[PDB]
Amino acid sequence: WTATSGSCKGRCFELQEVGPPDCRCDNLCKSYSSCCHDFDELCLKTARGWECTKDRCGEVRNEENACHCSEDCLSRGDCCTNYQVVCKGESHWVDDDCEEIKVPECPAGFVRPPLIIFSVDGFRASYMKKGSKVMPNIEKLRSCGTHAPYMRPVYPTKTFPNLYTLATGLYPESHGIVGNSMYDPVFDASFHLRGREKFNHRWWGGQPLWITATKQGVRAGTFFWSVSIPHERRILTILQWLSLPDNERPSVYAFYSEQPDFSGHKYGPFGPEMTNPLREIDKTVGQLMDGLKQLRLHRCVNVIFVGDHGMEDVTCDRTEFLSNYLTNVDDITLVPGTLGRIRAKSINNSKYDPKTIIAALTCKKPDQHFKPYMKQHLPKRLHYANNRRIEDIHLLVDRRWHVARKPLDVYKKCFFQGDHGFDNKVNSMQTVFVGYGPTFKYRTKVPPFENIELYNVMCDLLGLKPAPNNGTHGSLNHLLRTNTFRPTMPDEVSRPNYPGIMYLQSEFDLGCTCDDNKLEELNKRLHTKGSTKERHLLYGRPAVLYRTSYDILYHTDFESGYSEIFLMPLWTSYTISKQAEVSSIPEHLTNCVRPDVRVSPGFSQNCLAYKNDKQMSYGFLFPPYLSSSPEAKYDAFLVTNMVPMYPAFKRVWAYFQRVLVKKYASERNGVNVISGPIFDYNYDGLRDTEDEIKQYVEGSSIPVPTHYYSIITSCLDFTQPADKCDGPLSVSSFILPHRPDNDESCNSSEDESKWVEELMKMHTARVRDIEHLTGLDFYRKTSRSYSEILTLKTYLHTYESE
Ligand SMILES: *[C@@H]1O[C@H](CO)[C@@H](O[C@@H]2O[C@H](CO)[C@@H](O[C@@H]3O[C@H](CO[C@H]4O[C@H](CO)[C@@H](O)[C@H](O[C@H]5O[C@H](CO)[C@@H](O)[C@H](O)[C@@H]5O[C@H]5O[C@H](CO)[C@@H](O)[C@H](O)[C@@H]5O)[C@@H]4O)[C@@H](O)[C@H](O[C@H]4O[C@H](CO)[C@@H](O)[C@H](O)[C@@H]4O[C@H]4O[C@H](CO)[C@@H](O)[C@H](O)[C@@H]4O)[C@@H]3O)[C@H](O)[C@H]2NC(C)=O)[C@H](O)[C@H]1NC(C)=O
Ligand SMILES: O=C(Nc1ccccc1)c1ccc(-c2cn(Cc3ccccc3)c3ncccc23)c([N+](=O)[O-])c1
Ligand SMILES: [Ca+2]
Ligand SMILES: [Ca+2]
Ligand SMILES: [Cl-]
Ligand code: NA
Ligand code: NA
Ligand SMILES: [Zn+2]
Repeated sequence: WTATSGSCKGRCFELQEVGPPDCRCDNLCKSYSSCCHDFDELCLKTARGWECTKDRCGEVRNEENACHCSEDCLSRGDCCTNYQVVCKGESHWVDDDCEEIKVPECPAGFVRPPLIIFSVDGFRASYMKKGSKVMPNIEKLRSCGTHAPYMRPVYPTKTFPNLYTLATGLYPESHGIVGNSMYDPVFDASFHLRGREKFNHRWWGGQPLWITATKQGVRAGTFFWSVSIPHERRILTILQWLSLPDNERPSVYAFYSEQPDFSGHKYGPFGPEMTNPLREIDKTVGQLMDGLKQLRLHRCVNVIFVGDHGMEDVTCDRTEFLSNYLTNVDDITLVPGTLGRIRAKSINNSKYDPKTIIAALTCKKPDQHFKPYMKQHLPKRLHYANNRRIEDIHLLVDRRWHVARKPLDVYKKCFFQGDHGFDNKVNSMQTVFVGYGPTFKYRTKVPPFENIELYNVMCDLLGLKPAPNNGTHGSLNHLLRTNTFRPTMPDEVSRPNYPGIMYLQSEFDLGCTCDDNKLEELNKRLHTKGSTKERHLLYGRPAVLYRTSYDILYHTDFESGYSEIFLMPLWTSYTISKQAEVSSIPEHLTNCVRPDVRVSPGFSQNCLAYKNDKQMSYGFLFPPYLSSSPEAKYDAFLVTNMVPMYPAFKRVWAYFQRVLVKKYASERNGVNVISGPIFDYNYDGLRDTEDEIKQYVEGSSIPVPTHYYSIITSCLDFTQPADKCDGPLSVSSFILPHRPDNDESCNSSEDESKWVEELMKMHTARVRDIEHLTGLDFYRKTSRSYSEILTLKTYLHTYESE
C-alpha cells in the first residue's frame, strides 16, 4: 500500500527515493505503481513538445510547457535542448568541427568532470559502419573520441546480465543475474523480466558503480528509468540535475534506451524498419550534446556510448524441439530460446537422470543446432557455471536458432525476426564502445575488449577505488589521456628449488622401463644447468602466486616448473622456430619412461599406477615429436614430463603436438609454447588446492587434471622470429577439457584433421583465464610496458571472420 495522496511539487525526479507508504517521485516510481497522484502533471509535462521554434524565443515562462524558451531558462537549467540554436544563432554540436579536449573545461564549482553513460540496448557493432549515414552525432563521438571496432559482451548475451556486468565488472555467475529468467533453489524464488520479484535486492550481488560512487562520497544520478518516461524527458532530467548546486549535483549519470533492440526483435538486425530507430537514437545523442553545449559542459563531461549486446536473424521456423529427442519431455523444465537450461520439473522425482537426458541430446541429428553440456564442461572462456542459479544441464544453441521444449510453446506463447543470447564470441552479438571527453584520448582507435573491463575505467574516470571485480585493472589504460591506474606485478609467493643430480637410477621403483665423449658430456651438463634457457623461456619464468613446493628443471629443448605436491609440471616452456623439424617416436622408445635423477622417487609419478588404471593413460607436456636431436629426445621421456591423459584426450593432445604446433610455428615465424595442467573440480574458474581434487590415477596420489592449457606466443611483427622479437607480442591460448570421451565433437570418429582444431578453437582462452586457473603470472620479463602486457593477457583469439 502507498498513500499516493502526497505530492511531487518541487520533488520531480528526486534523487533519494522515499520510504513507504509515502508516495514516490523518483524515476522508478512508475514501475512500482507508487508515484504521487500529481506525478504525470508536474513531472511528465509535454505541452508544446521538445523543441524551441522561432515564435517561442524570449517567451513569457509558462510552467506547463515540457521545456522552455524563455529568457530565464539557462539560469533555471530547463531550456529545450535547441534553445540556443533557434533563439541565439548558436550552432548544433554536431555541426562544430571537433577540437581536441586537452584539459577539462568546466564551470567553477565542478570538482571533477562528470561521467555520462549512454547505453543502447541491442546496438550491434556493425551498426557503426552500416548505419553511419543516418547517425551523424554518434559518428562524431566515434571519430573524435576513443572507439573500439567492437566490444565483447558477456555470456549469455542478454540484457540484464550485460547491463549489470557493465555496472559491476563481474561475470554473471558472480553478480547473480545469470539470465533474463532465473530460479534460485535456496530462496525457492523465481526472477522474471515482467513482475515484482526482480526488485528484491537479494538477486543483485556485487557492488554496482552507483553504490561504489555513493560509498566514496561521489553522488550518482539514478541509472534506471521506468519504460513510460520518454527519452526526451530522461535527457532533460539529466541536464536539470547537472544544473543543481555543487553540493547536490551528481557526478555520474546513466541514460538507457530500449532501442534499437525493441525494433530488432521485430524486424531483424538489418530490416528496412531499422533505419528509423537508429535515426531516433542519434537524435537523442544530439539533444544531450546540444544540451551539454548550452550548459558549457560539452568540453567538460566524459560520455560513454555503450551497447549491451548485438542482434542476430532468428525466426520461428529455426527452432529445434526437445520433444524430437526426449521421451520424458514432461519431466523437465526448460529455460528456452537462444540458450537452453534444463532442470527436473519435480525434485520429488528421483527417476529423473541428467546423464540420460544429455545422452539423448548428443549428436542425434546430422545438422543438430544445439549442443548439450554439463555446465562444468562449457568452454571456460564463458565463465558460466559457479552459481546455484545456473542449471547443471546447458544447451549452447547455434547462432540463428532457437531451442524450445514442444512445438506448442512456439505458436501458443511468426512474431519475431531477431534475437540475441548466443555464445559471446559470435560476431552478431558484438556491441559498441565509444568514449568522448577530456579524460579519453583524441581520435584514437583501440582494439576490441570485453565489457567486464569498463567498471574499472569508470571508477578511474571518477577517482573511485573499484570494488573487487573481474576486469584486469590497467588493461584499458591505453583508452585514457590521464587518470591511468598504475598497477604493479603481483609478488611471487613461492621461490623455486633448482635440484642437481641427487638420486641413483636404482633408488627408483616406479615400474617404468626404457630402452636407453668429452665433447658432448660438457655439452649435456650445461643444458641441465640452463644454457639453452634464454631460447625456451622467452618472457621469464612464470611467478607462482601461492604457497607450494616446486623445482625448476632445465633441458636442451624445454624448461619446466615441476610441482612436488601435484607430481607434475605446473608449466612447461619451449620454443619451436619456423625451421624446426617434426620427427616420430622411435619404435624402441614407444613405452619409454625414465626416472629423473634430480627428483626423488617419493615426489615422482610411477608407471605401475597407469598400468593398473584401465581408464587412464599418460601423455607428455613437451612433445617428443619436436625434440631437437635423437639424443635430446630422451629428455622428453622423463617421468617428470609425464601427465595423466584419458586415451580419448590423447587423440586431441597428440594431434596438437604432432601437427598443430609445427603449423603455427610455420605461420607465425616461430612460437613459444607454455603448456600445463589445470585443476578446477569445483568449476569456480580458480586454481584448486590439493584437498579439492576429486580424482586420482587409480591407487596413487597422482591427481587428474580437469583441463590442459597452452599459451602460444610470437612476434606481432611476423617478419621477426619469435626468439628475436623487438616489439609487441601476439598470443593465442586454449584450455582444453580433459575428458574421457570425445562426445562433444560429433565428428570424432573421423581423422583428427577434421575435428581437433575446431574443438581447440571452441576452447580458446585469455592468458588471464589461465592465470586464475593456475595461480601463475606470465610475461614477467619482457621489454614491454606492464599496461601493454595486461592488454595482451586479456586478449581472446576468437576465430570469427571479419
Ligand atoms: C570474479 O571476481 C569476483 C569478485 O572479486 C570473485 O569472486 C569472489 O571470490 C572469492 C573467493 O571465491 C570470494 O571470497 C569468499 O567470500 C565469502 C564471503 O562472501 C560474502 O561477502 C562478499 C563480500 O561482500 C560478497 O560479495 C558475497 O556475495 C556472494 O554471495 C551472495 C549470496 O550468497 C550473492 O548475492 C553474490 O552474488 C555473491 O555470490 C557469488 O559468490 C559466492 C562466493 O562468495 C558463490 O558461492 C556464488 O555462487 C556466486 O558466484 C558474500 O555475501 C567467504 O565466506 C569465503 O570464505 C571461505 O573460504 C575461505 C578461503 O580463504 C576460508 O579461509 C574461510 O574459512 C571460508 O570458508 C568457510 O566457508 C566455506 C563455504 O561455506 C566452508 O567450506 C568452510 O568450511 C568455512 O566455514 C571467501 O573468502 C568472494 O565472495 C567472491 N565475490 C563475489 C562478489 O563473487 C571471482 O572469483 C572472480 N572470478 C574469476 C574467474 O576470477
Ligand atoms: O526498458 C527496459 N525494458 C523494457 C520493458 C518494457 C518494454 C521495453 C523494454 C529496461 C531494461 C533494462 C534496464 C536497466 C537499466 N540499468 C542500469 C544501467 C546499468 C549499466 C549501464 C546503464 C544503465 C540496468 N542495470 C541492470 C539490469 C537492467 C537495467 C531498464 N531501466 O532503465 O531500468 C529498463
Ligand atoms: Ca538488451
Ligand atoms: Ca577451483
Ligand atoms: Cl535467460
Ligand atoms: Na592405463
Ligand atoms: Na564424438
Ligand atoms: Zn532483446
